[PDB]
Amino acid sequence: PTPVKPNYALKFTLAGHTKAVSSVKFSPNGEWLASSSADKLIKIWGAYDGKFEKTISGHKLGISDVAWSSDSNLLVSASDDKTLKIWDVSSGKCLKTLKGHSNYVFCCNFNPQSNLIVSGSFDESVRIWDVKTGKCLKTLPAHSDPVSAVHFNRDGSLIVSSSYDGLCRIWDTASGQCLKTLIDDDNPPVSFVKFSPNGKYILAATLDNTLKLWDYSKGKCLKTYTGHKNEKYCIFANFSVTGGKWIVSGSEDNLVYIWNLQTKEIVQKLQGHTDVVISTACHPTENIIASAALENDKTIKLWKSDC
Ligand SMILES: O=C(O)c1ccc(Cn2ccnc2)o1
Repeated sequence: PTPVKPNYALKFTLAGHTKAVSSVKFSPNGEWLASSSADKLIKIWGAYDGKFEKTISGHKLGISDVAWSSDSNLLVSASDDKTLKIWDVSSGKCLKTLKGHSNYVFCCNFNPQSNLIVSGSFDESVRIWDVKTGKCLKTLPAHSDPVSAVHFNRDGSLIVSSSYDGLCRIWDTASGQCLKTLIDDDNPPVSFVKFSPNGKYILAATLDNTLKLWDYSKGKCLKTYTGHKNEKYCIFANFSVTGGKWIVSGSEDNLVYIWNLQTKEIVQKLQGHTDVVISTACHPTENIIASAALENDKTIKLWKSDC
C-alpha cells in the first residue's frame, strides 16, 4: 500500500552542463540517466552512483528534450537547430538527423515498439518519423501555437499532444487523424501531457499552477494537484510507481513536489536546487528521482527513498 509519505534524500549532485538543463530521463533498463541542455550537449550518467559516463555532441543549438528507446540502446533529441537526432548510446554516434520542422523542436518520444519517433515543435506541428530510415511519415497540423509535449500510449496506437494554444489532443498513430480534443480551452497554456503507464489516464499541466489527471475514455478530470508554482515553463511531471503511487513535478520555486496520486495531498518537497526545477524523472525499478534545474544551478540531483 502507498505509505503516508516517501523519504527522498539527496544522494548525488551531477555537474557538467554549462547552461540550463532541459530534460533528464532514466533508461528503461535502469542503468543510465540521460540529460540534455541549452549547452547543445547530451550527457550520460550512471543511474545508481551518478558516475559521469560520456558526452554526446552534434546539435548546433540547444537541446530541449531527449528520450530513450525501449531497449535502452538509442536516444532521440530535439533541438533549437530545427532537427532531431537519433543516437547510438554505446558509440555516441548520430545515426540519423530528422529534418523537416521549420522552427525549434521542443519535445520528442519513441513509441513502445521504438520504430517511430513523435516530435512537437514551435512550428505548431507534430511529426511522426520512421526510426530506421529517418523518414518523416506524417506531419500533423496539430496546434495553433508551440507544441509543449508529445507522448505515445502503452500500445503505441495513440499520441497525446499539448500546446500553448490551450489544447490537449489525442491522435490515432496509424492515420494521424484526431480522435478527441480532451482539453478545448484557449487559455491557459497546456505545458505538459503524458499517458499514465496503463494508458487509461492523461496527466496534464497548465500554466496556472495546476496538474490534473484525466480519464482518457470519459474525457473527465479525476484529480487535481496543486500547491507548486508553474506559470511559465514546460515542467515535466511523472507517475512514480516503484513504491508509493505518487505524482512528481518540478516547480518554479526551486523545489521538487511529490503528491499522493489518490488523495492529492503533498507528501514531500525536495529542497536543494537554486533555480527552477524544469525536469524530473523516476527510476524504472528503484525509488530514485532525478531532478534538474535552470541556469543559475545547471546541476542534476539524484534522490533516494526507502519507500
Ligand atoms: O521554456 C520552457 O518551457 C522549457 C525549457 C525546457 C523545458 C522542459 N521541457 C523540455 C521538453 N519538454 C519540457 O521547458
